[PDB]
Amino acid sequence: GSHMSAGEPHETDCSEILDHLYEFLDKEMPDSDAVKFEHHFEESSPCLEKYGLEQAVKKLVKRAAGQDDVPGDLRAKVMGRLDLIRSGQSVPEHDVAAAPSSSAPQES
Ligand SMILES: [Zn+2]
Repeated sequence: GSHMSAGEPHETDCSEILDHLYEFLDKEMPDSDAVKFEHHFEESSPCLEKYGLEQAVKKLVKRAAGQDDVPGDLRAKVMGRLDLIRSGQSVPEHDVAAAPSSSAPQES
């Protein structure tokens, strides 16, 4: 579609921006870039619930300067509720049909 781009938002697919919300939390950088997360409350698809977006989207709103300060401890554990998807071990576990894990990690 488009060849040249100056600075457009990532709304084509929530995943990309949604992954941006987590990747951001990983390194925990200033609330500068973060500010492009507030725009996600406007348009996106729109993305539906029942997946785990409140976590990454509520954080951005709760932050917005002021909260940048050093966190306590639970905060650090909040990032793990999104981390569960990165592995998808418990995601399937529900009924007696699908397996807890589909693909296993390789290591030598
Ligand atoms: Zn979205």
